[PDB]
Amino acid sequence: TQFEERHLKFLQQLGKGGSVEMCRYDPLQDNTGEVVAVKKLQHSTEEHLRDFEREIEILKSLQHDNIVKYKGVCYSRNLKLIMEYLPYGSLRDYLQKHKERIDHIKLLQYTSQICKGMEYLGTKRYIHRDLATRNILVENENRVKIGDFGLTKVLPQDKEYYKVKEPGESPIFWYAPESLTESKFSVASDVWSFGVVLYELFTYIEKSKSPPAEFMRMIGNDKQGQMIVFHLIELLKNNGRLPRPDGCPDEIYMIMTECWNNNVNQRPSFRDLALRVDQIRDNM
Ligand SMILES: O=C1Nc2ccccc2-c2ccnc3[nH]cc(c23)[C@@H]1c1ccc(O)cc1
Ligand code: NA
Repeated sequence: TQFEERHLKFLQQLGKGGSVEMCRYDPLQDNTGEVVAVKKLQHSTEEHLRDFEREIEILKSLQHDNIVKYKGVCYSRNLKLIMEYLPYGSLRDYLQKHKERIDHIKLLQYTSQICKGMEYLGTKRYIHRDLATRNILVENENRVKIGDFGLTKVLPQDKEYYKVKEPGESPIFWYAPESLTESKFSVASDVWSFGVVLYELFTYIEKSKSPPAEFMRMIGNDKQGQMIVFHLIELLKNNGRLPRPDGCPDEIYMIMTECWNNNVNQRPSFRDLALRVDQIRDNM
């Protein structure tokens, strides 16, 4: 069933980078309609349209408790992607506001759910590419979901990585070394980014400890532009890593270091991450 553009009412702009708005779908014109999240393109080049339609088919083929829900598309191309609205916003903002009132056991609940959504995504041969707490959404106290599939690629049939020929804006401080050097993305590079997510969680989003702040201090704050990427590559090749966060249990920190292995084949799988984190949880 269809969404008519005429009945989509604007409420609030939520974020940009396309843009995401809060709308009410109100066919009845008496404001009783469902509140939804709407993504639309702000600069609608032919390349971007075709990227956006691929994003739409990716989100639509996904159905999992820990993946943001597709609801439909509104036509008039200038497509709008209609999705569920998650009112607690991104995990990053949520953790920031509610800091250490979220205990380690709760952090591990979210980490488990992140690994399950990621493992399900991999069974369809999708590489998220932008796994980070700002792209995880909170449905309620007991559930998060993976969002913004903006950067997601499908693996070729005959290959286990996808090579991005002309990169756009890239979250380098979450990127595996092979992604930095050769622009190669794989299930294993998602696992590397997951390690950085787990770091984010255990720092409680303290600004002076964010991945960009720490890596910049390690390479020196005088590095600029593409010299940053050059020094970050050398640093990672020589075992420079993010530190253990204040108060982080030793075993969760081991998992982070394991995901940050230079050797792609030695990084753990999301299936084994979810098993291990559920084991830590039960122990606690
Ligand atoms: O994950 C999203 N994050 C953002 C980013 C910026 C502004 C708002 C949101 C957001 C906020 C609240 N509910 C949402 N549902 C889906 C999205 C979203 C979002 C969304 C966008 C594209 C997509 O493929 C899947 C989800
Ligand atoms: Na609109």
